[PDB]
Amino acid sequence: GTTPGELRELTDDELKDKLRESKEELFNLRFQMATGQLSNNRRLRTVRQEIARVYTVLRERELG
RNA sequence: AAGUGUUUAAGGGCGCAUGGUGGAUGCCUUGGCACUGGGAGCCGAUGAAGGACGUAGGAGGCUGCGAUAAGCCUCGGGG
Ligand SMILES: [Mg+2]
Ligand SMILES: [Mg+2]
Repeated sequence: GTTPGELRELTDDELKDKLRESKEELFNLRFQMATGQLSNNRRLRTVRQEIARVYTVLRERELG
């Protein structure tokens, strides 16, 4: 979704913000496709991408 | 008057020519068997071997995967 060049140089409050918005987008998109109004898959995949990498970066900077 | 004498096939048998089931035979392998030369010779509470369930816009099965569910990141080969 967004480049690691920006992602690694951006800060704690902002990855918290994209964390909450990405959970919110997972919520919305998964359940419009659940309702049956949505068509394609790559949206859930890329929001999955975002949540996975933000959680990884969270624990990375927590440990380091 | 007289005696002499083939003449039919319900079916059947035998050959001939055509067919019908049944898939041996000939030719093949994506499969198995037995060895040679090397590598690794263990896997698990930082949770194994094997499973259940789920996961695809689609109804099931194989395979991959695990509410982040036929996958994701960073790194490099390829078009
Ligand atoms: Mg399966
Ligand atoms: Mg590369």
